[PDB]
Amino acid sequence: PRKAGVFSDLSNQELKAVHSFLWSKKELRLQPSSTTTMAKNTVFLIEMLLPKKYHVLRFLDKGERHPVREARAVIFFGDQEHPNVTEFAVGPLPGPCYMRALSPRPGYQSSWASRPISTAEYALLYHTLQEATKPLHQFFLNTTGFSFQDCHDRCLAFTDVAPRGVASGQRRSWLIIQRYVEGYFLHPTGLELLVDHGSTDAGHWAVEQVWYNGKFYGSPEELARKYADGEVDVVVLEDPLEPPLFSSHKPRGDFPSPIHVSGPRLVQPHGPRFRLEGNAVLYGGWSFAFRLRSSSGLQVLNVHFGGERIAYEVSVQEAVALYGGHTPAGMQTKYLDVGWGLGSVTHELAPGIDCPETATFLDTFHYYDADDPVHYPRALCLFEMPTGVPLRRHFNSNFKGGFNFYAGLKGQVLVLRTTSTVYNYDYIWDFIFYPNGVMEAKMHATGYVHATFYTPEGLRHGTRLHTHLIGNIHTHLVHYRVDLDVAGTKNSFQTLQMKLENITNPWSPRHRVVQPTLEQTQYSWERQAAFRFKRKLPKYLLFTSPQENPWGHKRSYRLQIHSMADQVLPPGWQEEQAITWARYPLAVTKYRESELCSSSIYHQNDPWDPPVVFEQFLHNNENIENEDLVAWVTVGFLHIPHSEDIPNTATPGNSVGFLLRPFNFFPEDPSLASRDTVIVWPRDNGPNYVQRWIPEDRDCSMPPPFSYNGTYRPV
Amino acid sequence: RKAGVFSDLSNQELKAVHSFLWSKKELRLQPSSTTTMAKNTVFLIEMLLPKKYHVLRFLDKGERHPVREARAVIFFGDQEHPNVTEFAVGPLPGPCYMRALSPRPGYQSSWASRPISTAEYALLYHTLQEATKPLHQFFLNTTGFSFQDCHDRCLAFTDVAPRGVASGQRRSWLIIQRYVEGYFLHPTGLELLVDHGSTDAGHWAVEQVWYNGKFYGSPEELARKYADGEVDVVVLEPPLFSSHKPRGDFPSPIHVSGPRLVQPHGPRFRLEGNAVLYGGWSFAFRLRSSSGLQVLNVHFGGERIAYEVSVQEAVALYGGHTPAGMQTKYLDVGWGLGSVTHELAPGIDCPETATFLDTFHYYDADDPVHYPRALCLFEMPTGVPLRRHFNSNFKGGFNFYAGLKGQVLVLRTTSTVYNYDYIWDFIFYPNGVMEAKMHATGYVHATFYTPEGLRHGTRLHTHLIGNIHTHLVHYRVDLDVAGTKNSFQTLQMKLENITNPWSPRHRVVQPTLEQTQYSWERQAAFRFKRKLPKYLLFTSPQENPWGHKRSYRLQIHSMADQVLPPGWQEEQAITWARYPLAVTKYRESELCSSSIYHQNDPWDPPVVFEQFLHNNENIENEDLVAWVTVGFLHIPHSEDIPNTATPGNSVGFLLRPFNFFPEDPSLASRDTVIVWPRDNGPNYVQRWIPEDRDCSMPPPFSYNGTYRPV
Ligand SMILES: *[C@@H]1O[C@H](CO)[C@@H](O[C@@H]2O[C@H](CO)[C@@H](O[C@@H]3O[C@H](CO)[C@@H](O)[C@H](O)[C@@H]3O)[C@H](O)[C@H]2NC(C)=O)[C@H](O)[C@H]1NC(C)=O
Ligand SMILES: *[C@@H]1O[C@H](CO)[C@@H](O[C@@H]2O[C@H](CO)[C@@H](O)[C@H](O)[C@H]2NC(C)=O)[C@H](O)[C@H]1NC(C)=O
Ligand SMILES: *[C@@H]1O[C@H](CO)[C@@H](O[C@@H]2O[C@H](CO)[C@@H](O)[C@H](O)[C@H]2NC(C)=O)[C@H](O)[C@H]1NC(C)=O
Ligand SMILES: *[C@@H]1O[C@H](CO)[C@@H](O[C@@H]2O[C@H](CO)[C@@H](O)[C@H](O)[C@H]2NC(C)=O)[C@H](O)[C@H]1NC(C)=O
Ligand SMILES: *[C@@H]1O[C@H](CO)[C@@H](O[C@@H]2O[C@H](CO)[C@@H](O)[C@H](O)[C@H]2NC(C)=O)[C@H](O)[C@H]1NC(C)=O
Ligand SMILES: *[C@@H]1O[C@H](CO)[C@@H](O[C@@H]2O[C@H](CO)[C@@H](O)[C@H](O)[C@H]2NC(C)=O)[C@H](O)[C@H]1NC(C)=O
Ligand SMILES: N=C(N)c1ccc(OCCCCCOc2ccc(C(=N)N)cc2)cc1
Ligand SMILES: N=C(N)c1ccc(OCCCCCOc2ccc(C(=N)N)cc2)cc1
Ligand SMILES: [Ca+2]
Ligand SMILES: [Ca+2]
Ligand SMILES: [Ca+2]
Ligand SMILES: [Ca+2]
Ligand SMILES: [Cu+2]
Ligand SMILES: [Cu+2]
Repeated sequence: PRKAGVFSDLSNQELKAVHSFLWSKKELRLQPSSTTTMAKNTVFLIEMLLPKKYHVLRFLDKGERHPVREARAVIFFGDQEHPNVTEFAVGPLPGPCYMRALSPRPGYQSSWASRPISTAEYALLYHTLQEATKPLHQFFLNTTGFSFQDCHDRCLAFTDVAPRGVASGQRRSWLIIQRYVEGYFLHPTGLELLVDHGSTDAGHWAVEQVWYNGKFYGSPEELARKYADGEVDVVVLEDPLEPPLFSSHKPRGDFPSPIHVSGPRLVQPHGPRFRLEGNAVLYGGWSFAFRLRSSSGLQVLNVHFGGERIAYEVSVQEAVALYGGHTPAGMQTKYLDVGWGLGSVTHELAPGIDCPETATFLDTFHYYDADDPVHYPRALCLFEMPTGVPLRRHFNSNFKGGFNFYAGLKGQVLVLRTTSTVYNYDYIWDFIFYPNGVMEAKMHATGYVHATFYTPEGLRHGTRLHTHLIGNIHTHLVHYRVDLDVAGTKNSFQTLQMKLENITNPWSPRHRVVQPTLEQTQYSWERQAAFRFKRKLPKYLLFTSPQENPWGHKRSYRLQIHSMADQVLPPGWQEEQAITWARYPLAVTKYRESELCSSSIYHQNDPWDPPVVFEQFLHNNENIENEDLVAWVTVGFLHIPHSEDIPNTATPGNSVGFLLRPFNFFPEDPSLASRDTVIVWPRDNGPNYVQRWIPEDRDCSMPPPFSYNGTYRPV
Repeated sequence: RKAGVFSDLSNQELKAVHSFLWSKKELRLQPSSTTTMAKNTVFLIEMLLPKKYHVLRFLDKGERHPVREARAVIFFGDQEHPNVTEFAVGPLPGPCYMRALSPRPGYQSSWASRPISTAEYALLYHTLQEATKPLHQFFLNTTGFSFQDCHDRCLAFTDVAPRGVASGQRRSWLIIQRYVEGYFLHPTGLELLVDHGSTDAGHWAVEQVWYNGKFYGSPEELARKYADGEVDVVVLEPPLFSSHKPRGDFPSPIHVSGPRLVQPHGPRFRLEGNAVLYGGWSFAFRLRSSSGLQVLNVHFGGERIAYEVSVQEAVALYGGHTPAGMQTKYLDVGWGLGSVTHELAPGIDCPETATFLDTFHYYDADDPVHYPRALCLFEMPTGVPLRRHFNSNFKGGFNFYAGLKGQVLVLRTTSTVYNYDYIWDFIFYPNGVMEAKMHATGYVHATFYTPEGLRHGTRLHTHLIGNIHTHLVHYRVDLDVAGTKNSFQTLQMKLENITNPWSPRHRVVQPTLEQTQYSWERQAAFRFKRKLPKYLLFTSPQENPWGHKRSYRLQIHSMADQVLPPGWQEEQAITWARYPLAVTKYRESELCSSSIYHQNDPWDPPVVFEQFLHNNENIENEDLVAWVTVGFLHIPHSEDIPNTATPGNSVGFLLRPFNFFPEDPSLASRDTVIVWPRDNGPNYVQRWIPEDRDCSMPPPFSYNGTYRPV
């Protein structure tokens, strides 16, 4: 269990140790992230940097030494003539002595433009807007009752969309202006503004274009003028500030059948049945470690069942929302969430709501756009829950008014969960473990939709959800890395299909038997195992070991994809270079340390020329027979918003993911070791014998009272 | 309750229909249990739904309760030309009449088409026992079991269907097995073809014999060749591999019970008879002995969504190396899918807190039979909030957290015809989303291992091949979105490529929303070849407050494909499986896509789904019916031993509100919690129901396992 520490995130202490070491190098001229100038040197991100798999596996499987522990440190070098972003690996931990180059990209010049936005930058943007929009002040008051200057409880706000321009190196953002009320995401005013904020001197920043209610205007002054001269068809918004605001979660309406009491709840009188210690988990047959990468999010590592490895890594790689729109902001929006620290917006899970009251809730620390490491309460939870459906059951009838036996095993699952709330949407990320060796990855979508100001032309790109509101059409796409090591590193990939044959009926020569047969297809090269959305995806996608089970069949795990995704952008066109993985519901690559990730934090702001292009992993078309393979999986769905998305998108029917299922891996059902199985047997002239291996439970316990903090701060 | 119009027959009603028929002396009725085929007997009695026209006038326009009737299926075997005839028996209470249903002029295979029965099995077993006497020593030597003086070491058989090569035949292949715990997985290597068509069991014959990859013609021939050394024979306390009993050890053993649901404040749904209320939901349900579970007159927010959602048929289509294997196309409505609803075990099949419901079936029985805990109805936490949001202030704090705990209402039954157990769910979420689901578990259909079998399945044990097969299920989904008259429409994303309106030298290539209308049935019949649109909408002409048509969306969760070749022989029985989705104009002559007869005459069945589409009717502003196929290929694997498990082995569909309600319909729920910050104090936790931490105990576990007349 101490071995799982190799996969563990950095502690508050280690984050501080790395930050202090960076600050001790006076030549870096490092300033705090909150300093409100772009022309500064700052440490933007610090997170644990996984050691090489070769070394980890020798540590884990061969008794060799613990690999050196390091942190990734991303430094924004704004305080120089040619600003750039450079990454380092800082180590060792404990006792940092060195910073070495990490992911160097020599000859690329747009790193500064590619960098994530930051709190300091937002503050300066708000300053830029307050000055630049002064001509529109009276316009603001007349059309909205809110303002940017001299506001207190009636402030305008903005939401920036990305990417930021039409080509690599640009940092020109469209901004959707909204009223800052409860659920402000759903309150666009009809104004959108394009700001060039590329220069490290914010005094050079300019609103270069203005869109209001269907027309472009060139500058704030021009719109002000034309409005003053009565030449603008404006939409005067009603006052927002008894009934709840449409964008509030507050209850309204009544069901015809009143519900006055709390619903059923999980109790756990015996406590957890899994063993969670640090980042190590044991649960029946299962053994795995986890981590929460601040940049990209949740990972489960070194996953075993039955004491045998199944997967070295399963991890979220990227999550995107690709929009169409009638407004410039809407037609600009391709959100890539790793560009926003998908793994560090893991905000507090509410006990009894976000996870069961019986869950184990876990804190973490993140250092992402911060002056010090920040404590995130209840960032993750781990819990066992009844699925409501038995894992297996059978009624063995005697067909004479009775039975020979009933047998059943109550359905339970272990769930590891976190969330990501960057801004409007809340994604819920689950890794789920079933007692029979099946594991499942799942994303659910909830929170607020990305929405723009209603005009009639908007109906070609979305749905009217309220008086002044359009929910823009978009597609959610998530990419997963699935480094399966089925019973070991060396695997192959094959598929199975049903194929009909047409033979002479062997017992009636005058007749035919047209019937299913089992067809196996082997795959030798990466390109053969790169399935595009147009291609027919076989029903059995198997990752196999050369080892056979006792019945002569190769030991395999099957990948089963649950998705409504499709090709969204045209392959090869401009920003689509950022998301070439989204060409493939499944693609298989040969493992490589230079190919651990399909995305990065830089992809959002330079989608034209990003540091990783997944398609390039397929270029060399490597042999994949008896090799360390990585499966990569795209899942997602088209979301055409509808009125039921107000105030929030709901989770029912809004999840996607995949299952990993053993297929001839174990000699028989691996859940047979469960002692929860019950078999009822008849007895002549008596009550039935209920055979158990664990006593019947009716015990009771109570969860702690509900609490919720809502703050996240350094400790 | 008006939902009584949809209710199944009570014990009293079943007895009343049976008594009435038995009082007609000219019918010459005898009990199902009488062990001759040359008898007249009432095979099945269940409630026969009135016409939708009359039901809606009763429900919606305050008119008379429709006439209540029973469907009665009579096997007329005691006549020169045996047949099956169905009757409408009514009225109820106090039956007077008996009216013949659905004639088929020119169809001659009625008797052959009829389901197998207990009495037919007793006669088959007698035939096998007699016909296999020459193989007695062969049986003992090769298996240690036999049919004679066998006691604890008896052979058994599993029949496959369909039963022959053409309409009118009744020639069944029988898989010989050792009768032990989980006998389904113990084939001996012997299969037997028996012609049992004549009403005189005296005429029944073993016409062919298959053993370990060779045909032998008769039991006598196999016996002689065995004696003469001319047969390649396979000669066949930890638990048996076919047993559920625990063995093996987890690396981290678990010794205590897992978490459980408690419901100290009682159910939050209201059940009165067959009528259910739950938050916004109102619906009725029935358990049709022939075809299985239905939900009817489904309402949310006082508005109708669907008149009927029902299981229509469930099939398992096999390939194989053995003749039984290559013969098997099971169609479970042919086995009374809805009357093998055996006892739900509290805590396992449904939560300990569930409401368990009994029912009565009259299917191949002498009297109506009580089935304890045949269905269950329960609310359970889903473990994922229906909605949640963390509204950050981006300065180390928050403006609010809002969340609604996930709960769902589940209505469940099962069907275990024999080896497999299907679990049938209809699931209702608080936001107006309903879901249908089937899960497969129980024992696989399996045959004797030879090397040749590996082309049609997987070796799962020493002597066992798990045959490859596809599961396909058909649902009838009579959506009545806000009313009877609807249209069908699909939406897709289509890209446009325009001049970037703020940078003219550049392009915007972006999503647009494309809407497709459908005017004729055939346009809305989607084959598995065709690309299925992402939005499948059934729409009312009514608009929501924002100008969009009020609709429900159908979202299918399936791995199905075309299995049999269209137009080829038995595929005639399952033409519906050509279509993941097809839409028809409502017709009283097309209430069902299958029947109890399809299994035993798949070549010339009484209902051919394809014919529903032949008139290619207008579906603009009509009473529409969606028909949905879901399923999956199952290539068996060793983890299916002793049973297939439910994780990942489920299919179904969702029905989702799409611009039907002005905003999220779950906003009426008082379970929502909002946490607000407070200046210089603790947070305000706003609730509309008090926090609850009460615990209580459920009923102690019990299980009966018998199903008898009352
Ligand atoms: C991104 O910015 C960093 C930091 O500004 C660059 O690294 C720095 O490169 C300079 C040379 O350009 C190094 O500074 C010093 O140069 C003098 C030359 O007179 C030399 O005598 C000193 O020994 C020293 O090297 C500096 O060491 C180095 N800083 C770090 C932290 O590595 C980096 O090259 C820029 N990247 C790109 C792609 O332009
Ligand atoms: C399976 O193969 C058989 C044999 O080739 C096909 O049967 C022939 O079908 C044609 C009509 O298309 C007839 O003219 C022949 O008389 C048939 N021959 C025999 C020997 O029966 C049959 O159609 C094939 N079926 C499928 C579904 O592929
Ligand atoms: C959220 O958690 C923080 C950390 O525990 C709380 O801060 C503490 O507040 C208590 C008052 O009950 C003081 O006794 C401590 O001195 C505080 N500790 C620190 C480190 O600041 C804070 O009260 C909680 N906030 C809410 C809204 O519940
Ligand atoms: C199936 O058998 C039934 C019962 O023998 C036949 O029904 C009888 O038909 C005769 C002559 O048409 C009538 O006089 C009787 O009233 C019928 N008896 C009953 C109980 O309805 C029927 O003709 C046969 N069906 C077919 C299609 O041949
Ligand atoms: C979108 O449309 C534009 C304009 O038709 C296409 O751009 C043209 O592409 C051809 C071939 O590459 C060039 O020779 C022309 O110079 C381009 N014209 C302009 C005005 O840019 C573009 O290829 C289209 N993109 C997609 C993905 O369909
Ligand atoms: C299953 O249920 C039946 C019906 O309730 C039980 O039969 C009853 O058993 C009690 C206890 O001896 C008798 O006094 C009653 O006369 C029985 N009632 C009927 C209608 O038979 C039966 O015992 C139960 N079986 C099992 C195995 O639990
Ligand atoms: N779905 C999307 N991609 C997305 C949608 C809208 C949006 O527009 C508002 C601007 C974001 C305002 C808040 O931005 C951050 C950034 C990083 C962290 C962090 N990692 N700590 C926390 C908050 C941004 C992203
Ligand atoms: N999957 C399949 N289709 C199936 C698989 C195997 C099988 O093999 C042995 C025969 C079954 C013996 C029991 O048959 C019945 C019939 C009807 C009822 C009823 N509805 N009451 C109850 C039991 C039968 C069906
Ligand atoms: Ca490669
Ligand atoms: Ca691998
Ligand atoms: Ca028609
Ligand atoms: Ca309808
Ligand atoms: Cu969405
Ligand atoms: Cu199956």
